[PDB]
Amino acid sequence: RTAAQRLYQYNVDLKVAFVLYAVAKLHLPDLLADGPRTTADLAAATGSDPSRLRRLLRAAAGADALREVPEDSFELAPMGDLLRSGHPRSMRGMTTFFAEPDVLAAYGDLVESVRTGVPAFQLRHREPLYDFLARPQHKEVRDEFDAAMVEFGQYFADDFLTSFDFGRFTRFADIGGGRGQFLAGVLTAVPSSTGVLVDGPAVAASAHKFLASQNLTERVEVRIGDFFDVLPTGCDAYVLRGVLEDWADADAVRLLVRIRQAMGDAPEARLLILDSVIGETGELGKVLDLDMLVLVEGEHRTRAQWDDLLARAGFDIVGIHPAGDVWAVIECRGT
Amino acid sequence: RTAAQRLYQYNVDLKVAFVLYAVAKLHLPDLLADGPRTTADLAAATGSDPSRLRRLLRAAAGADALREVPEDSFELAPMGDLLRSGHPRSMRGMTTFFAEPDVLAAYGDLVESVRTGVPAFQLRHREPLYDFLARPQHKEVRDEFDAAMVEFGQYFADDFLTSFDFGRFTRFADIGGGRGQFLAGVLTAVPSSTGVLVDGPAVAASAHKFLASQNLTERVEVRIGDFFDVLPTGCDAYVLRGVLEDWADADAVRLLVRIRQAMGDAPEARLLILDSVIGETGELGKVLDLDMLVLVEGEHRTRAQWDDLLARAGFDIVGIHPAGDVWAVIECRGT
Repeated sequence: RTAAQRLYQYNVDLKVAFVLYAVAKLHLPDLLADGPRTTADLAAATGSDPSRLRRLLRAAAGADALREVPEDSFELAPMGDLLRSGHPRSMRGMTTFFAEPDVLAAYGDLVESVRTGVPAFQLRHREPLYDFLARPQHKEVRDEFDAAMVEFGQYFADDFLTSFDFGRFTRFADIGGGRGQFLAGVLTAVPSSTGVLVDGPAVAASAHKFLASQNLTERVEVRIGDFFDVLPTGCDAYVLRGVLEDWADADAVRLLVRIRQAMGDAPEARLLILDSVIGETGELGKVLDLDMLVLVEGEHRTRAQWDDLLARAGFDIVGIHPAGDVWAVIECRGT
Repeated sequence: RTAAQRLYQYNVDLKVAFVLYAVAKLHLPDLLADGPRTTADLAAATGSDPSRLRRLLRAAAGADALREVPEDSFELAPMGDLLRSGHPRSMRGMTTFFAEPDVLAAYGDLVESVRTGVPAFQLRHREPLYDFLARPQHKEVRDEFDAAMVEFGQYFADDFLTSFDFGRFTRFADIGGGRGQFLAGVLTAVPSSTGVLVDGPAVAASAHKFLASQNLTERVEVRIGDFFDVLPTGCDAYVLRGVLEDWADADAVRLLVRIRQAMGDAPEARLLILDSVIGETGELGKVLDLDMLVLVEGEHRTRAQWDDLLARAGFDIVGIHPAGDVWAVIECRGT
């Protein structure tokens, strides 16, 4: 409650974060998936010093990730179950990626990033994040990052759907929608509606498999190619979900112009931009901007900056509806 | 509440930890000690890019360390105030030390440490922690470490003084009591009592000054030298606080035997060992053993281990009294 208690608790939680990271990297949650195991057993299964493994496992029990069991054994607790790779709603991705040595070093160079103007990660690894992860030697970190993004989408799904009336529209078009995670959530919450997925040839296979797992193959048209090419026409709702952070103004205007030409003169049609808006985000949103500062070159925009771009594309802002403590839906009208 | 919410929150509090580190390293709290400043001013004062400093400062505001103030300015919130070096109840030490690159890298190597058996810090560094800190090139981290230890002592002070009856002793002997922090606390709780501070010459001057600032100079005898020589005789309470943690068995026994013959045969004289006891600590304590695993080679002892050690020195455990959720007072009696 007091400031002193809050500072001391941040120090403690920092340690728990490392504890959870190590438990996940040793695949201890997966080894425990079918029931309890002894320290000696888990030692042989991980190649660890039994005495120091026990101390790590015990810390994990202290943080309520595992529970201690008779005959010097340990067993999964609810929080530890979520750190299994196989769990349908796993959160192993975010627990491991952000505590990885290469990633953690970047958050360490936060001071020099503020002083220089260069993203900390690029300052640290002499290369942008997406190029770093593209290397074969960093595949394990890449998969964890990929999982983290899926998990953030899962965590914040309800925040969007309960903060804007998507039920007004019947034909959605997600530009840069990836595997179609967001499109799936909207089409599930809005019956009898159809969708269009627009993205590059990278996630094409991932989209078809994920949509099939949701039985939405019939309701979603997957379009693969450049944005300015396969952009669909005749949709009453267009969605840009965090894909303008890494665009120049000149490039974003052309995209927004192309979108304007696609939705026609339909007065009920809308462009929906999903993003964190500077000055109109919550306290949590201000903290999360740290991620952008450390990892990438992109940047969130203010309302005034959004109005500038949209006006040059023939758009006006109807409102910026809050969607939880971080994100918001920027509702845009034509003309 | 849910396991999912707790996991996401550890991810967030991790980012906050880094924010507070960078804020403290830039001495922003100290720069704001006398009132609000604009971003531009703080940019020139720190040699920072204004654009990215503002985002960092805004994040610190989100985490309730600073406050945003009209005309692009910031000032101290209560939590940020405690991150000033000059604050009487400062907590800058613990907030900076555990996020230093050399220290953070150790908590990252927690997996290899568990796998190898070597303390994590000594895997990435050629020297143990204290040898490392002793070097002049690491004075900045050395000073944050010492502050951290003072802060933890202040944070857990009441937990000891309310969990054990120190008031039934009249002469205290703090073996390895540093500058006299603990001894000072006890003497304030027992108005009619004196003390003997036993420690090396490393902190002789530090101890004299602190005791003078507490007006305890006439109530505490400060004995400087090797433990096995300057042990006072006739004390009815002997205190060992965080000493035998890194002493070997053969070495610890000798020290315990020397204490044993200094107590005489007074039936009420006690040896009080303050420590975390494996198997008899709270969930927090199980987590904090991580620090021992990462930083140093020493280890906490179980009750049976303490029994066996004290047995060879002619002591009996009267009881192990819980002092909060981490520490305990081991009350020992001469057989």
